[PDB]
Amino acid sequence: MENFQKVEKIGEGTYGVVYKARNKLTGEVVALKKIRLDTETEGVPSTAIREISLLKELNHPNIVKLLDVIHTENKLYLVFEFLHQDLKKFMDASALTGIPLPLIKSYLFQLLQGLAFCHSHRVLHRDLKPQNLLINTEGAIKLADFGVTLWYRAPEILLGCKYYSTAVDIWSLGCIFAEMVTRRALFPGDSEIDQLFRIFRTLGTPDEVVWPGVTSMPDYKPSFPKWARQDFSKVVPPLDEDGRSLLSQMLHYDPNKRISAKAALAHPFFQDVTKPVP
Ligand SMILES: OCC#Cc1c[nH]c2c(Cl)ccc(Cl)c12
Ligand SMILES: OCC#Cc1c[nH]c2c(Cl)ccc(Cl)c12
Repeated sequence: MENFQKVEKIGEGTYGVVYKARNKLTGEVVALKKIRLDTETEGVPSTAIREISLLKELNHPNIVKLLDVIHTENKLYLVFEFLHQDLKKFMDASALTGIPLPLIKSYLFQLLQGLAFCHSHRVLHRDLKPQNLLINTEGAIKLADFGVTLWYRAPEILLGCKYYSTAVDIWSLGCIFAEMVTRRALFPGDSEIDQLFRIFRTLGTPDEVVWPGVTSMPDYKPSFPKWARQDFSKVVPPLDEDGRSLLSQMLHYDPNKRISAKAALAHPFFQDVTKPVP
């Protein structure tokens, strides 16, 4: 578009490419997401418009602002507020020493605030990963790029549940929390079955006892191997008992037992929370 000048590519996803760009009218630097629209959604755009309006109405300090939506030339441009660094690049830059624990806890706390807000406005992220968590110099972190890495995918999605809940975001955020702490991805699966089996090898193969209804799920197989659960003390050292307890609740198999963002905000782990400068 004539009012935007591309500075550089900053992201790529399934639906489009993301550029740092300058808005010639406001002088502001923005993230520009370009989506090529199929003729099917152009013919029946009502659901797409409803979902994008829900994203646009989100106003929260821990959510990347959707500034403008431009429909032109069989394309949709989403104009977002711009931030300079993502958590994946920050984790990488911090890999010799670790992100300090007060900063891990501040980031976790703020993302839970963002998710509690999304979730109470019937918005799910669906694809949380370090690369779509954006950070600034003031110690803020923000959810971006609302819904190929499988590492953060909730087990109910991998088991073919079509009608999944807000609990999928809590699972992804739990995986990210473990990763900040240990400096290793929790479940680095390279296929859906390897993803599933990595979760099973750590948390135990789920059954009807721990996850009522699991054996009736679309992609559940009786022939899944049966692994015993490991202790969290070997999974996320040196996280303290408050952190381990919180993580265990974020990684409950049953989506209905998994902690909500709002209840996680109240966990004793956040008793000493502060907002450090990275
Ligand atoms: O938010 C204003 C708007 C709009 C749209 C017009 N056509 C669309 C298609 Cl095909 C997809 C998604 C959107 Cl938001 C629009
Ligand atoms: O689609 C993948 C992506 C991305 C983004 C990278 N940087 C961003 C900023 Cl600064 C704002 C908004 C988005 Cl979606 C991205």
